[PDB]
Amino acid sequence: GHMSLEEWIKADSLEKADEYHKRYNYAVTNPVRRKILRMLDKGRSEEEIMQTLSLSKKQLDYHLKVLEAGFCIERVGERWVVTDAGKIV
Amino acid sequence: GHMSLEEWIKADSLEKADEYHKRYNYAVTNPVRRKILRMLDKGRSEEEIMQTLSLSKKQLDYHLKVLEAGFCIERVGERWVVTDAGKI
Repeated sequence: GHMSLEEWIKADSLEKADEYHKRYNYAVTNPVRRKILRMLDKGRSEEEIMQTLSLSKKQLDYHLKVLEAGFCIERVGERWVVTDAGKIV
Repeated sequence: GHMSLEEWIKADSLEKADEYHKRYNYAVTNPVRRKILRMLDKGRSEEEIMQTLSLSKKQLDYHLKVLEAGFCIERVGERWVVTDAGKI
């Protein structure tokens, strides 16, 4: 009966948490992405980030997408903001 | 960093748990559905269920949709199987 539902909820939570950890870990274990995070947190422009990291618009866009999927940044208007999850040391 | 991620993950888990509870609770709080579950659990056919409960296939299929959405039955090949959650 109702207590057994907790098995379904457990399985789902384990699956989701696995996915979330994978996405976060993928985002943060890349030194270029770590520098993007530090620069965004200092309010650096996308142009300066591209110049300093030698990234094309496409390459930066890719890294931003990964950071967003890994819960490290969120957009407010036209600016990417580093989240609590994205703030490392 | 990681502690903030964990706080979010916990909150997400509780949210999706509440969603699962909503779906299950809806499924089991209908006496026609409760009888459908008891009958499936005893190996009754959909045809027997339709006859015994005076349901059209359309009505039975809708109940089965609701039970599936609420984790009370799962499909195995051609058969709807009652899960431990659906054994009341």
